[PDB]
Amino acid sequence: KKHIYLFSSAGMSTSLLVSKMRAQAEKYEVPVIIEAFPETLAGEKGQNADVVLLGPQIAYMLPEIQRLLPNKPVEVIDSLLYGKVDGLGVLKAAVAAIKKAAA
Repeated sequence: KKHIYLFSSAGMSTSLLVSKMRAQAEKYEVPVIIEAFPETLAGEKGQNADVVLLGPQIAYMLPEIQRLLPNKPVEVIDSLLYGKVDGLGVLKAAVAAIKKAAA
């Protein structure tokens, strides 16, 4: 089971996106664990993630988080997918980042 961790300053919308992603992962039997955390834990919690996703509110922090976790794929969630709360779409982007990372 791969760990997908989302980091954002917007607690509610991120947690709502996480609940929809979990529903989708269950529907299609994707072996993943999805958790949302505040941006302050990106360095502490990120070390255990298989893929690190940043909420669009903290996109400007991408370079810093990449330097903090040089051995993890880190990327920003598409703002439209995020605003629309597209659990399936974001789940797809996360699995993709993992695949593109393992090869």
